[PDB]
Amino acid sequence: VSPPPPIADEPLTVNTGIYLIESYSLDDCAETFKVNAFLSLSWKDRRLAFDPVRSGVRVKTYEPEAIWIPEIRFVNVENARDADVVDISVSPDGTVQYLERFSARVLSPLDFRRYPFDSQTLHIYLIVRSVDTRNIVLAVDLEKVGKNDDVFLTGWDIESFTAVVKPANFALEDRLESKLDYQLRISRQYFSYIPNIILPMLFILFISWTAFWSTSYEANVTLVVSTLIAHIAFNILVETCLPKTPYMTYTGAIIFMIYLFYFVAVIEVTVQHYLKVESQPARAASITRASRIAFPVVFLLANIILAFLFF
Amino acid sequence: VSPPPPIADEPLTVNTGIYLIESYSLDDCAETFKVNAFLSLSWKDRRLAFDPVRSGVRVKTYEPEAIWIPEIRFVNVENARDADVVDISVSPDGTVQYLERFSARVLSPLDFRRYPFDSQTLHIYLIVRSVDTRNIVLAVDLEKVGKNDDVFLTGWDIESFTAVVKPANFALEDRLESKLDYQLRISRQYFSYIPNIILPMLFILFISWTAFWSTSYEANVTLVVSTLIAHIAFNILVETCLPKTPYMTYTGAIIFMIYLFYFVAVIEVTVQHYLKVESQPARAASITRASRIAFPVVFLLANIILAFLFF
Amino acid sequence: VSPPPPIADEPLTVNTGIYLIESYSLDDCAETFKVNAFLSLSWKDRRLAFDPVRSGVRVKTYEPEAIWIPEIRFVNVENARDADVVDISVSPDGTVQYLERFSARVLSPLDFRRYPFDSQTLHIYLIVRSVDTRNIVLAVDLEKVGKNDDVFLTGWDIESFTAVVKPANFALEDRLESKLDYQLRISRQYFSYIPNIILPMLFILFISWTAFWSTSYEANVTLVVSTLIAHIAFNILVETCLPKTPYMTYTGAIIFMIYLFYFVAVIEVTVQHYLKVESQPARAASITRASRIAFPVVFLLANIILAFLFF
Amino acid sequence: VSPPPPIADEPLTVNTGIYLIESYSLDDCAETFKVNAFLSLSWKDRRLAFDPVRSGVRVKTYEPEAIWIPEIRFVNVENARDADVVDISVSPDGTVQYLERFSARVLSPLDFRRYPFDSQTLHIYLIVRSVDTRNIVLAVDLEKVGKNDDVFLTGWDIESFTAVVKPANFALEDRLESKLDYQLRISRQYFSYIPNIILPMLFILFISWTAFWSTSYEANVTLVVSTLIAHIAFNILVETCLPKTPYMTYTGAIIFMIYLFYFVAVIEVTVQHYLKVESQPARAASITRASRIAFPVVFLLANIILAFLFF
Amino acid sequence: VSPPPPIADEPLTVNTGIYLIESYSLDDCAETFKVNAFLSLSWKDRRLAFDPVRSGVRVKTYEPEAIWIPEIRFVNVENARDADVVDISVSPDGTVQYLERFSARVLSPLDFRRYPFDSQTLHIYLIVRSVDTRNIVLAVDLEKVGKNDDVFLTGWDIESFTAVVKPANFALEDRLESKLDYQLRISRQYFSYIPNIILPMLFILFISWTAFWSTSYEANVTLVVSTLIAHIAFNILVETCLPKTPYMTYTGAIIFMIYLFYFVAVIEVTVQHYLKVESQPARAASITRASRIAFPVVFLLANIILAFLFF
Ligand SMILES: [Cl-]
Ligand SMILES: [Cl-]
Ligand SMILES: [Cl-]
Ligand SMILES: [Cl-]
Ligand SMILES: [Cl-]
Ligand code: NA
Repeated sequence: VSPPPPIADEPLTVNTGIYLIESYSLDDCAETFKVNAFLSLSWKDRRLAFDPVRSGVRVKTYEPEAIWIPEIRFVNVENARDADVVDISVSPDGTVQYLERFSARVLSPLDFRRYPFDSQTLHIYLIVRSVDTRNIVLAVDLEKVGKNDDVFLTGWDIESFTAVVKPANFALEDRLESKLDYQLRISRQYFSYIPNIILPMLFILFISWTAFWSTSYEANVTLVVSTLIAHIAFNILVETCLPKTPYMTYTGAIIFMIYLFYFVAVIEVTVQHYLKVESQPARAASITRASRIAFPVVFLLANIILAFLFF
Repeated sequence: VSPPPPIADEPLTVNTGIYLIESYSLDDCAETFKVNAFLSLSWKDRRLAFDPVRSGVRVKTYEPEAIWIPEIRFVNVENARDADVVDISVSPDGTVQYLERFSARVLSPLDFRRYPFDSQTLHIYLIVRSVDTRNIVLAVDLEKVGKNDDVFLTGWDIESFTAVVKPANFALEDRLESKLDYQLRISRQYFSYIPNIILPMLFILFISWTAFWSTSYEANVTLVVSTLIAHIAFNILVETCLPKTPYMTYTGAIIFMIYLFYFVAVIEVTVQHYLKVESQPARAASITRASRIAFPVVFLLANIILAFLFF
Repeated sequence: VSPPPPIADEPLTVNTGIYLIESYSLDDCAETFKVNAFLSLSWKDRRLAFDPVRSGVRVKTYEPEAIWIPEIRFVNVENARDADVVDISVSPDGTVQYLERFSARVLSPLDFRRYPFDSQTLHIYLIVRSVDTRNIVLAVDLEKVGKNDDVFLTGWDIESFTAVVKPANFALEDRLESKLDYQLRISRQYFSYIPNIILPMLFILFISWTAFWSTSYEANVTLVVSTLIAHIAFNILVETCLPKTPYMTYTGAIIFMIYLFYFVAVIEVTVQHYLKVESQPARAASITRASRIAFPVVFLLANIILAFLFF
Repeated sequence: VSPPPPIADEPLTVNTGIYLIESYSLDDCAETFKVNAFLSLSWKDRRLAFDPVRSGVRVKTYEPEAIWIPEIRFVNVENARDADVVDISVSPDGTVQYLERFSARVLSPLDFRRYPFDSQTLHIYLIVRSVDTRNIVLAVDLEKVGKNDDVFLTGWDIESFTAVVKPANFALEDRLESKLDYQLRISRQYFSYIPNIILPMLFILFISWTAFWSTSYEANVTLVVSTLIAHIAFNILVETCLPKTPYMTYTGAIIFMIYLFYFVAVIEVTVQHYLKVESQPARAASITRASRIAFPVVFLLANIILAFLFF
Repeated sequence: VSPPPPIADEPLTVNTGIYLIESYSLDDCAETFKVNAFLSLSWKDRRLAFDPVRSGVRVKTYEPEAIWIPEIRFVNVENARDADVVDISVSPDGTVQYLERFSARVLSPLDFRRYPFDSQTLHIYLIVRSVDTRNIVLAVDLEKVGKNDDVFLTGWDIESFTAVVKPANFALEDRLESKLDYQLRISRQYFSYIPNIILPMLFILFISWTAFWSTSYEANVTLVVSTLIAHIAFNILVETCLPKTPYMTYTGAIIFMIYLFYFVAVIEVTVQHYLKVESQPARAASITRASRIAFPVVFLLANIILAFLFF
């Protein structure tokens, strides 16, 4: 077979629709997610038109190999989609209604800047290449774009699944390609990060500050150094859940800044001891007493500045 | 081929049955499990009827492509099932008995709220989309729903495998869909959590409380800080076995609450030392003496409140 | 192509044989192992019989699609076997000799109770479902059950590969089913556990006991608490190599019991200090002196009791 | 079918082109990356020629099986490429234009010497082996070599995608082989290594140096030994992201050198204590005072020497 | 199809050749490696003989299904080989030249005894089973055995790729089997183990020995216990890269022996303190002074003995 010929000189319009059945495996490091959906296609092929009466039937059913089917492909899939044709219907005027069901691993970049309070726009790009006989163009049938209410993405809130109606028409290797952008809007469920990372990380930091109510160098060194090690453990744990970004993430910035606090705390603890040994506890006591206020204050201020820069 | 035509204007009833042979790989993080089972289908196709007394055979055997087979699909599978047709039998009155063996990776959400004392209802959804000639409707043949006695799910107790007999009939993209809910009821074997997580976690906590029978700041700091680090290790280990939830889990709450105990123990240890240095050991001794009782008591009470809120 | 019909009222006997070529990937957590073997099948089909003198051959060779082949399946495989037909031979009296080669991931439960001094019986279950014309029954041709001398299972000693000759005949969904049990007997190579887990674990424990020859609370706290943390590391490491069992494993019991020793050691260390501060070193010295003997003795006794309960 | 026979005694020229659609999964340990691209092929087959006037068509379209297609393979792919034929176009003079969409996992060695400030040249090798009738030779059609502007490789900057126009023609197992080198030039986004590994590693080192302003052996031992352990954690973490190389990597050298600093710091801390106990604090104070300068200075000098040797 | 019949009573000789294109993924724990190569086969089938003149061509080209091809299989592959036929050539006398290209995951045992200074002989076993008509025998065509110059195996040096020319002919399940042994000789690049495991491990050990120049029990306990924990971390890290062996590995022995040194060091540190408290520093000083020499000496001697037993 070959493509439906033009009546007048017009491009062939392939109407499309994606209906999400399942969404799973949003992998932050790989920047991929897996989808399981219906793909619907619709186009006019006049060669397939018929008389309702001489057949006695309102619609005709075909097998894929029997008719011409436009070669619709996904741009951003890892390995080309697993596809099962569900139904092919032809109406009297030769309007074809194709329905497949597929599953794919979609590669879509994520913006980690506000992690874990980030929102993402995942994209599924539909595409078609024009042939020599005629030019093919994609369109969105809004009636056939949706998601079943059971669709869930573990650790995320699904906001919407919509399509940008106007295709992106452009030339690639001397042929026209018509590209569609289906968008899945999601936002991260930051809840668990509070009792699992943020709060534990703040507790160990506050514990380090008890060194400001102690004159025991040996105890202070144990406090500050031990808590610093627990901070390293959380830092390492966090970096395991994320890809390496060429920018600072919100959490990443908080985590980095905290190292500076531990470093300055070690200096204070060192200075206090040095002064104590040099028989000048009064200077030492001033620095420690200032530290009790300066540390929580500078910490609270730096965090406000950061939240501001990031949100 | 095409679907069996109606006598009167009835929808076509496809009787279904799932018989579990193997169940494995319950993955808590992915919220999936793998199943290996028989899928049986039964429907009436009059065009296939024949005579027993004369045809020489009480039953006729067909190959999949020889007859019409309803396109039954699973809703919540990750990749569309691996399927091997075992047998196709036709009775004289045109009743078809289809039997396949399949294996699938099923996506079903889990409720972690009571982890590790949780129970789950795993779902396997059967579905069929109606065609233009006729409407297809699913039904459960209870005689063909079961599981072999040997079915085990590592780390879980299998309660039952049953089907909700009433299909969910609804319209999707202007066609009828008929959906069935097969349910696998399981409950977690919490045993191992006791010697592996809970008890070790309580031991390290109780060890931190020995600081209440010591006046040595340097020793107390080592006790409380060291045990806190071991607590972090268990917290980290626990979060590895679970997905991130938008709610607190039972274990998660116990784990979080314990951080508060360590934090307050550091304050007490700090207060006691401060008073000792300020030449007021009698105040310090009162606080420590109260702590010996207040800590186990408030801990035991807080745990009762939590068990109540969660169970 | 239907099954061979009976002479008299007999079921069809399918003779089977499994010959292990390769054995690999015994996964303790998944409770699976992978096999690569020959599967031989043999049955009588009269329709295929011929005269040696007329045909000019004493053996006829067929392609799978040309003749009837019984549908033999494995019960406990994860995904239905990867199969390659090697040869099909027919003798003049119509005896068929089928030979395939396959590889499968077999799910077989393991008894962890005596880990790492455990032995296991892995099972490979062959099965056949009876058809409407005749009943199919499995049998073992002992001549065709074996394993090549080179078969190895990393971290295990291969004892035997045998079959239970008497099939388990039972009814499933109103049809006869004939099941065979091929058994692969293996025993764990416990060697590496001695220098890698057991001995290091005992060393750190004995190191904790040096606290019984010290009056330094600050040092004792460091000794006992540090070694307890290293014990936690080994406990965590061990639980990574094993699935969660609803029973105590040998190693698991030793590991759990050791926590009690650390706990009691912390109490002793605490009691000794308390007495020392209260100006009663003589009482403290008695308790420490008893501890030097009580600890190794109670440890050695408890281990004898455990080894007895488990072996 | 067989290859187009030669007019004169010429080898057959297959023009090639690779156009990157997606690039992902650069795995440093496996030394592999995944690509998703267009592969275009073009060659002269006279047997396919036709008259443009007599035909009325400007172009003829064929299915893969209908004509001879050169067997183009990739040298350095892990598993044989997933390939979907998009279009086959033949012009009046018999010039075929083949276009497929493929995805492959490419094995290409990486030079870790300057990690994480390294740049890499990834290679994709196209190959064709000559047939008995004629010799096949590859060529690059520069018009059909490129990458879509959206191409990204997580944690890397994509510099260029070009082909070495000139094929490597050589003999292998007595037939000619024509090989093409497509090159993807990338450079690592070293940014994240600064707040995640380098700076934390320097902080803990500087913390160890506070021991040079302390006369407390017990405190100094805690400082130096604790920070050394955190250094080990970073070393271990780094080696997880890299394969084992028969050469030192930049980071690897910095990491190794730092161990020497910790070792020498322990010696200094030991020497200082020894002298203090022997009632010679003046000697001890000289060594400590020199250490305060010698350590940062020797560290800064050694790093300059290293950066020089590596860059 | 059936095999070519014998002229006299000879067995059919299938000439073989393996030419390595790529080698990757040497997995020490699984004891597997992945290969990507050419498999060439040659035999003669007189039934395929043709007259160049009557046929037009000097050489004939067939598709696999058109002629008889010997069923060559690999013994030690995990999943039965991914294979694509490149060319089938028949010359006038009926000499067939088969060429495929394949990729496989090969299971070959490794000898870890000298790890990481070990060398290995990896095996690829080709096999063929005889049929009833005639006996098939394998042979090596040395002209078709090799590896491309670019073949690399990450973390290993490739020594040679050769075949044992003499097949192993034997009987299995009443038929003849002809087996060939292709050998890939490799040796481990031990370099990285020196700065990453060995040296760091020695540094921490030497750090523990500084306790022999200190009279501070509290400091000595911190030194020895802390370094022992870092030793455990390296031990654990090492055991991750290796399967569990029923024998001691070189590294494994060094690692185990070091535990004894830590243990004895703790005893010395304990003895020294005990004597100090009992008002006998002179005895304590003798033991410490001997320790300073005995420890490095016994360590250096024990390592020579080990190096001797293993090399
Ligand atoms: Cl696609
Ligand atoms: Cl499905
Ligand atoms: Cl099977
Ligand atoms: Cl390829
Ligand atoms: Cl094979
Ligand atoms: Na300490």
